[PDB]
Amino acid sequence: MHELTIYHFMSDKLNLYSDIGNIIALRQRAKKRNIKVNVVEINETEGITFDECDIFFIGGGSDREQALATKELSKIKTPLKEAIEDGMPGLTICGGYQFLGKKYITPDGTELEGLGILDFYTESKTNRLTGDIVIESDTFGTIVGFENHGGRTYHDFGTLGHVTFGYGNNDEDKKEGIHYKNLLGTYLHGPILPKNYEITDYLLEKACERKGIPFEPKEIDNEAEIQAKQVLIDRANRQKKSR
Ligand SMILES: NC(=O)CC[C@H](N)C(=O)O
Repeated sequence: MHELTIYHFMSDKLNLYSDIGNIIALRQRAKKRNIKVNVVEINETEGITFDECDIFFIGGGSDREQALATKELSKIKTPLKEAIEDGMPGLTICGGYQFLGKKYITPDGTELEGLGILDFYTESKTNRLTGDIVIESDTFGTIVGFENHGGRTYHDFGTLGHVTFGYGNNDEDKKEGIHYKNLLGTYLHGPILPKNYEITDYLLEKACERKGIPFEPKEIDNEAEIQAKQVLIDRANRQKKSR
């Protein structure tokens, strides 16, 4: 009978690729381990600290929305960075992932400043990396979703895994997302992303380990999620190879 506190950043501003689905899923799977989740809605960051944070989330918005969210988050750049370097778990989606970096470059070459928490950048083209995506991850097992991004992200940090169907971060790497200490970032989004329950359980497991509370039962029924993932895996295995 225990509790975790979740920091939910800029939900009001980041509507294009909302992380709400993942927070709902986090709550569901935590409840199955007798853990109640306390969600803190943070849209203004002055005075924010991370001593009481167990997991954080940043979703994705339009370029305009993400810039605004980034400007507000920059007020707590140093505490957020220190939390991440300390091992704080978190999940970031699309723009929320991209703007952890130094910059985001539009197709016409306009440079938008990122938070600069990690040394990487993203450049966009008008033609997007689009389609079903299947990833084999040493940590997360099979990850499935849908990608649809003009952004090409270039970084040298950990990744969520090898892409066996689709593109991932960019046209060539066949790797998706970022995995930096316990911080996760991905171009995957929407209703399918939460079906990847191992991502959710990773965040919970790491937060429980850090806090010093049990995460039991570790194994629960995942039949529905496995079935949902398999629909996408089967479809990808039947399609043209993505070149
Ligand atoms: N899907 C997106 O990237 C935003 C909306 C989309 N570009 C459209 O034309 O409707």
